[PDB]
Amino acid sequence: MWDERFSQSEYVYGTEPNDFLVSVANQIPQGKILCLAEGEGRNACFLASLGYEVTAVDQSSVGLAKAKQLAQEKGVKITTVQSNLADFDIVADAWEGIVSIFCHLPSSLRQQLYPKVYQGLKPGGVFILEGFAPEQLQYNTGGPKDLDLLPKLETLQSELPSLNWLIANNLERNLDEGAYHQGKAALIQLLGQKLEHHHHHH
Repeated sequence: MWDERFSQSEYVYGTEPNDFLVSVANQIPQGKILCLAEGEGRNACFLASLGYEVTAVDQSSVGLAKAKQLAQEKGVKITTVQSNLADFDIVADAWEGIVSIFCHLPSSLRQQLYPKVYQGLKPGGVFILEGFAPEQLQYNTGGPKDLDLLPKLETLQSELPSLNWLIANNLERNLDEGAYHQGKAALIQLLGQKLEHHHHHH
């Protein structure tokens, strides 16, 4: 036996302490992590400051350049992919790990994406979905276009019986007010993870 190095050199990862996003990061493998297109790819650079090699996709250069900007500013590396969720999205054969921050897609790209997370995502990527209630866009607080673009547990969990979810529950969050005393939000959260437990049967 040649020699074994005494690993005295620690490196605690300089990352801002976060509530939700650190649990999913604890689930994600510390290797090559594929992020999908999202209006806030800020989460990608967070995962990179964890010492992880993060490769981010966005169909727009505005998301990629912003993720890559925060990378250099945080002293970390992204791999910038300009790809499309109907053609090249998530390939767990080419990549090692995956993170998919809540999929905002119309029925066209949406019904393209769910078969890609079923077949294309092999175990070792996490699907992070924060959906909204049909009462949410009706609050007139905001909306992408229509309550159609709200990804709900009914749809998401049904399309992924392979990707069993660590989190599948309705979580309430208060909206910024103190007048109506009922300016709250009915939300739902999903964390898909690689099953260390196989589907239990005989």
